[PDB]
Amino acid sequence: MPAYACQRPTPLTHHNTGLSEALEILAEAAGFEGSEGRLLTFCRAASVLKALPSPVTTLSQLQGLPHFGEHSSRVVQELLEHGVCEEVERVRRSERYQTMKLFTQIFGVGVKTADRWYREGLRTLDDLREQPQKLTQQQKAGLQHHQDLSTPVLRSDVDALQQVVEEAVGQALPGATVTLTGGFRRGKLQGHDVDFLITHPKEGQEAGLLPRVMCRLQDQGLILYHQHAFERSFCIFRLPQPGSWKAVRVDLVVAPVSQFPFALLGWTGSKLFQRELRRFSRKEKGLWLNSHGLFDPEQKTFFQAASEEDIFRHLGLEYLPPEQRNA
DNA sequence: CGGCCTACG
DNA sequence: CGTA
DNA sequence: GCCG
Ligand SMILES: Nc1nc2c([nH]c(=O)n2[C@H]2C[C@H](O)[C@@H](COP(=O)(O)OP(=O)(O)OP(=O)(O)O)O2)c(=O)[nH]1
Ligand SMILES: [Ca+2]
Ligand SMILES: [Ca+2]
Ligand code: NA
Repeated sequence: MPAYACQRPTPLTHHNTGLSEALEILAEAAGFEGSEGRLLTFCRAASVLKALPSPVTTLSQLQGLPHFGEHSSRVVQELLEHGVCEEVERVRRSERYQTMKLFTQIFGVGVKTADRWYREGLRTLDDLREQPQKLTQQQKAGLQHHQDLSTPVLRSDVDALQQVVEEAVGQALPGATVTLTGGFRRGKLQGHDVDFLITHPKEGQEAGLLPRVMCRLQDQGLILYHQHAFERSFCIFRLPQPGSWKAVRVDLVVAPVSQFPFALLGWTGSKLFQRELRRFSRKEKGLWLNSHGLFDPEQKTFFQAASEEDIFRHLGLEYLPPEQRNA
């Protein structure tokens, strides 16, 4: 078992679902307290279990697995012996956890805002609605649409949506393409939102594209909310339903074709996978990775990549298809 | 112990 | 601060 | 919280 999640295949479904879910609760709670370090360890431990070829049945099977120390091992031990971990259950029922989860789920609210609201004594969505003067325009949209945004987006909804985005994109710039990224590209059948990556095969033609796309989507009556030169837009879209519609979060991002492999890799995730890949790159290879490129700070040069395969090769890693990046 | 991904709106 |  |  290698130490970085980007060094091992992690499938979407696996053999340790209950154990991973418990560790991820502890990870999430650590994030609500501002401990990114402990959030990372619990996420990494969870991800290790996702990568195993069969169920963990005995405590001895954790010996020598990376990211399992005294704490994560005790969590697994208790689950194996009793079916339940007292620490996890205490977190699940804490007012702090439940409220921070509720608030951070709102589009436009992060941990810092949620925590301040918690310290002010606020606990429910109706508490936030009663004092609407304190909300940003983003948070008001987030609150208004919260019920719809809490319903999973189905993979079966995505194709019709991609088609409407493609029509707007084709008008904005003939020849521009739309690629489905995020969890759906990793094989998920649901998601909290839809992620699209837009480019054009002629380098430079994509400049100024996103505003043109957004204007056209807005003219079609499809945009319930968006922030408005730019290259990422975090929107709420109107998605057709039988006799009606629902609000759906959609991310649109533009990249030049030179950067497309880096953008595709970054936006395809998973979030832990990409953090681990970037850490691997810097710490093991001395190269700086982001969604735009891969930089050698000794030579002061960018790696040219024509594919995700190129990027894995330049980092000395075995290629993983998107379906095995579910860290 | 230091480090924990790296960007854009 | 929010967002990915 | 864990790794190196
Ligand atoms: N490097 C980096 N990438 C991120 C972060 N947050 C984040 O979502 N991403 C990337 C990895 C994700 O898989 C991708 C899309 O984000 P997402 O929140 O829509 O996640 P998803 O599609 O996997 O999940 P979901 O919609 O099924 O819930 O963007 C971050 O903080 N850093
Ligand atoms: Ca998504
Ligand atoms: Ca997204
Ligand atoms: Na939020």
